[PDB]
Amino acid sequence: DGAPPIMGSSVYITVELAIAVLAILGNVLVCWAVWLNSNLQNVTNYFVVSLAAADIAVGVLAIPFAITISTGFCAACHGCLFIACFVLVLTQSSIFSLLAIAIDRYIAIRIPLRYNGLVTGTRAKGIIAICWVLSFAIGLTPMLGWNNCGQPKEGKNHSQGCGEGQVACLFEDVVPMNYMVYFNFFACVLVPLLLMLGVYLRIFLAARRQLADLEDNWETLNDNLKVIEKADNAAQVKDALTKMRAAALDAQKMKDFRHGFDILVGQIDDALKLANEGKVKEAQAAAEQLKTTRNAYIQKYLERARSTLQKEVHAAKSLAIIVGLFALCWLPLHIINCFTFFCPDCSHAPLWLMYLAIVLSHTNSVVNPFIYAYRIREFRQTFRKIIRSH
Ligand SMILES: CC(C)CCC[C@@H](C)[C@H]1CC[C@H]2[C@@H]3CC=C4C[C@@H](O)CC[C@]4(C)[C@H]3CC[C@]12C
Ligand SMILES: CC(C)CCC[C@@H](C)[C@H]1CC[C@H]2[C@@H]3CC=C4C[C@@H](O)CC[C@]4(C)[C@H]3CC[C@]12C
Ligand SMILES: CC(C)CCC[C@@H](C)[C@H]1CC[C@H]2[C@@H]3CC=C4C[C@@H](O)CC[C@]4(C)[C@H]3CC[C@]12C
Ligand SMILES: Nc1nc(NCCc2ccc(O)cc2)nc2nc(-c3ccco3)nn12
Repeated sequence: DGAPPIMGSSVYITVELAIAVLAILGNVLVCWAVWLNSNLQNVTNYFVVSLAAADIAVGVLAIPFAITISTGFCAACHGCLFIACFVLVLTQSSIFSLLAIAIDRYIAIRIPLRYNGLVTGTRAKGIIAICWVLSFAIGLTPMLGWNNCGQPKEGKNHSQGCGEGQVACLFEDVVPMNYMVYFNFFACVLVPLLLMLGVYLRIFLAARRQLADLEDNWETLNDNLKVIEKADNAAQVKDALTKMRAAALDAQKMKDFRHGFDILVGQIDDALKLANEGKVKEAQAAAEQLKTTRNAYIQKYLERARSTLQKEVHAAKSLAIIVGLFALCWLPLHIINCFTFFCPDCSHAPLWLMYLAIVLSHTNSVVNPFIYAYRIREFRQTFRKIIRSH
């Protein structure tokens, strides 16, 4: 009469324990790397530490809770709710952490000269504390009354041998599907994910527009120099230098680059004064000495600004993979709940698929340290130093 339940149960428990060990070790290493390396002690990494803490808690608490809830043991319904809903608190803390990293990177690309004064460590710690408080409120909403404890499965409870106030502790019997689909999936997971997608698109658009603008100014400085060399009128040299001066002051918006631009503006003002006095050849020769400033200062500034923007793109690509990996690990479990709720004429997904979807969502607490080690050089080197010594 069907295979013994302990056979498939033993497979699930061994696999979950294997995930718990890898979720603890890997994320402990992340926290430790940020702790000892001062180069990783930025506001961006305080949210990654919060994300690493939620993943440590998955291995220490959410997985032992998941193994417990699969037995269907008799328990007080509110206690059963805490066992089933605690993982939702950790998941909600993870989406807030991911959303804060995305906004932080958008502030760093849109207003870098205002980033340090706006995004401070003390303000970051305050955001994390408020977000952990809200994660508890959202994740434990069934404990406030939105649960099936009021309407228990009397048949399954008497067969299990449960006493007064006790229920056969099974997730789908205590947590309502309308909460899981509408409140937890649609409003608390899907809406913030779509927002993160929007924010990352705005980061890639800003970097592209800014890079195109740097090349536009560089071309304007070169093609206008060619116009002066080919000029035969006092107006032609004046019109080319006026457009050159506007590009020089726009690109101006360490002290070596600030000084380098002041000599360039100074040389343009020298040639423009000669152009207004009618001296065509003296203005052309004065505009030729701009080539010396271009090679010694302007080319070095353009190259430095380009590398910083390329570094920001590569960094935003790495953190976007993290958001994609969270979606890939949590969407199957969310999509099966949609089928259970919206399709009552459809057969319930098989038990093996349910526990495969639960296992896949838990492997997300193992992947992040690998992405840091493969995509972020600063994390990779700190990991190597910790492992080699200790
Ligand atoms: C954060 C650290 C200290 C761990 C917290 C302790 C955990 C393991 C405790 C706190 C509250 C506890 C639950 C409280 C109520 C019940 C109802 C009872 O009929 C069965 C056990 C059960 C379901 C408990 C299981 C263990 C539990 C979840
Ligand atoms: C990886 C993510 C992004 C893609 C989503 C793929 C998964 C979740 C989807 C695609 C096909 C789906 C299955 C198609 C058919 C059925 C039969 C129905 O009676 C119950 C649900 C069930 C068993 C579906 C469960 C969810 C399912 C396995
Ligand atoms: C990645 C995000 C933006 C897209 C995911 C949209 C989700 C919510 C979609 C994708 C496929 C959809 C399902 C496709 C099939 C069915 C069978 C139907 O009888 C009831 C609705 C139901 C169960 C759909 C519910 C919503 C669903 C799970
Ligand atoms: N639907 C569901 N079920 C379970 N576990 C119970 C699996 C099950 C379902 C039906 C059954 O007859 C016996 C066992 N955990 C679950 N976790 C989640 C979840 C967490 C976050 C998003 O979805 N949904 N979810």
